[PDB]
Amino acid sequence: DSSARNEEDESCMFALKLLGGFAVPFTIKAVIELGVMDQLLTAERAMSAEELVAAAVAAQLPRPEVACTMVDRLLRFLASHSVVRCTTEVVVGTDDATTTTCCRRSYAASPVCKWFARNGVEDSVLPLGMMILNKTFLDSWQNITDAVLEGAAPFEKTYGMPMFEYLSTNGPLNTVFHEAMANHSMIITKKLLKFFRGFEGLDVLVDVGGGNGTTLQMIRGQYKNMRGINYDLPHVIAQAAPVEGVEHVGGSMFDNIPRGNAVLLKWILHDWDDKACIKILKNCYTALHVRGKVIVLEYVVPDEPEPTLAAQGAFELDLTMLVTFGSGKERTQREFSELAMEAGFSREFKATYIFANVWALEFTK
Amino acid sequence: SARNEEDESCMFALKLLGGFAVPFTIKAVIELGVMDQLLTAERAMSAEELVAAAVAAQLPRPEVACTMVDRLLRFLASHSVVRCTTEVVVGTDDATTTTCCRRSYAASPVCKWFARNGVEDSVLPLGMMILNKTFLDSWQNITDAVLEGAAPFEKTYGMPMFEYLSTNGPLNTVFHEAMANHSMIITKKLLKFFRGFEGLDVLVDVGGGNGTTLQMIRGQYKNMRGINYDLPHVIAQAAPVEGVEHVGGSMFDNIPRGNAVLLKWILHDWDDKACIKILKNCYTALHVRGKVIVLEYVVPDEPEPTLAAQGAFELDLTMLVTFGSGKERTQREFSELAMEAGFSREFKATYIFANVWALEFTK
Ligand SMILES: Oc1ccc(/C=C/c2cc(O)cc(O)c2)cc1
Ligand SMILES: Oc1ccc(/C=C/c2cc(O)cc(O)c2)cc1
Repeated sequence: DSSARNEEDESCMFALKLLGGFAVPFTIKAVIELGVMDQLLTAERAMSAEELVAAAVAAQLPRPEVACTMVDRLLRFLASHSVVRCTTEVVVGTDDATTTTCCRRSYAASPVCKWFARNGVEDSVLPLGMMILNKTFLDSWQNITDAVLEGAAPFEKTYGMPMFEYLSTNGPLNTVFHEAMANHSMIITKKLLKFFRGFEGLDVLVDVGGGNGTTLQMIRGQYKNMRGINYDLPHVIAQAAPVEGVEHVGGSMFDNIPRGNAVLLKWILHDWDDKACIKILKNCYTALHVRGKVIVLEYVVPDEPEPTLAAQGAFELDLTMLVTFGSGKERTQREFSELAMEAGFSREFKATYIFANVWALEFTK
Repeated sequence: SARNEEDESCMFALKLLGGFAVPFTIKAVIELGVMDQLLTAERAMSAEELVAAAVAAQLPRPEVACTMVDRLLRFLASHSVVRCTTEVVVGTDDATTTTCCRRSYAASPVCKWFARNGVEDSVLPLGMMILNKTFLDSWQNITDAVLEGAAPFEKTYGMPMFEYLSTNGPLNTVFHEAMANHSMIITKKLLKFFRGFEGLDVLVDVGGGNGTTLQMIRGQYKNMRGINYDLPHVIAQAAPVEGVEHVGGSMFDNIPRGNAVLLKWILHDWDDKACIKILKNCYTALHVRGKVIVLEYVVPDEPEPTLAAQGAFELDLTMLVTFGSGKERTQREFSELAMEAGFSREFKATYIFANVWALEFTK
């Protein structure tokens, strides 16, 4: 039934592929939580499931042969998606701890897997991953329907309150959230220092929502004669250590913003609707002197839904903001400029690509 | 360059970690009625249009619902699930999320497989089970399950799936509707492309429900009788069907006699040992020159990075989550089950559709 038959078959499978695209993520999580991913990353040869379970899991196992075959099957699936490399050797006996009698598979990390390193943020996005895949946020996403009808945030529909509020009532999730944001912050700020030339010759710099990894410490680190101001809410500022060259200030960014030669908003704007954003940015306008600058660290969705990896990641972030916040959202270049102009800024705009979909966007007074 | 490589690699990592987003966005688009509307629409349609058409319910904040739906479809479009065309607005539209720009959306070919009112060529019922939160919650318990060498389903709910289905009518319905769904499609393609029902006097379907499947088949081979074997609970609720005797019993005890036995999505539920019990019972059941016909995916011998391979290893993992020792099998492994259970070193494989093969073993 030549070619018609295959088209139909391909299409059906593509349907199924889309409906099951969660499998990859959830299998990655489980391979990380077993320590099997860390072992891949420390390895200098390919390693079988048996070898990797013995290395990753110190504990006596109640059914060790089954835990091995299960890990084998998980890694076989990842391998089919190019997450791990897989090689196959002949028996010489009968080994029971692979899912195939004839043939033992041995696995090695792909380049990408380094970004799942547990040890430390030595170039890892794992703590961020731990948040992306936490029960609490994933439950929200399964409840978008009812949230859309109500015109509400799925988070809130599902937990009966705004995520931020929720975080103060649940320390475990709070920890996860702050660790994710510190994670992202660290990678981004490191890259900023390599690629971005907007911090030079600035006498004061205000960081909004930071303090504690500060980020200003890292920056001030490379601009010794730059002073910093760490603006965030009082609850958060009441927990800040005195830091060399950094004033900590407490207060709400909707009410006021401290004066500097530049202000920094990393992953702030995208949490809020245009109306709330314009309140915020106005407060930055009144803070700033003329010739000064707001520096915005955000993704920038393209004007159109292009099928590129970069684009897809940005629209995905958009949907995370949707789920998390509702009216929080990702923005185009154009859309950001329009916010800046409402809030008083001139028609002078700078955009510099940093890393991992994040741009530094600068508005001047 | 190693700045660019590093960039790409990082974004790759984030892609991998967030690939549930597509499925869950599709689910929502389906439950809103919006996907059905795309599928019936004559031209591209905006979010506003689609919400007005799909949603009967009084909307407390209609402009927000519309922008939310726009954003969903903008994301699907970036993944080639919907087609998206963008126009300049000459006025104030706040029911799409961009001031400058209204988008309009149309179905991609793929979307027909999400059609409601289930008809001919839809896998939606099966989709609704793939994405059911009862089933999906098990995938959050793989770590601890592996350690104990348990099935994540049981780790999560404290008993095997089939027993669990007796407790939850709603999920039972989901599961039955899904299996009937896929069985219907697969049976239709079988009747087109498979010749192994020619010349069979009796066919025994094991775990085929209300006999729908035997009905469809018998419909094209009128001189073929069927026997519908399943548990008594399942059978005592199954409607009379012309030319089909319904038999109640366990396939672990025995199997009614015939010329062939059908096993659709049975074997992959079970470990090697249980499968060999079942196949042995089939061997004794069959009169000589009889066959088992196995309708299952067939994993390749190696994790090849192909769309087909991926979908079979994905099914493998579903078995792993659902049953633990349930599993997908290579040709070679199927053959070894057949040889343990007494069948000859003789094996026939016919591709059907959607990664499913008809594998035949001869007594
Ligand atoms: O792409 C697909 C993804 C998932 C499935 C599920 C199949 C399935 C089959 C069973 O016999 C039991 C079960 O609990 C699940 C099929 C196709
Ligand atoms: O691949 C991904 C890349 C980045 C993110 C970021 C998420 C995020 C979530 C929030 O609740 C607040 C926030 O300010 C950021 C999630 C997935």
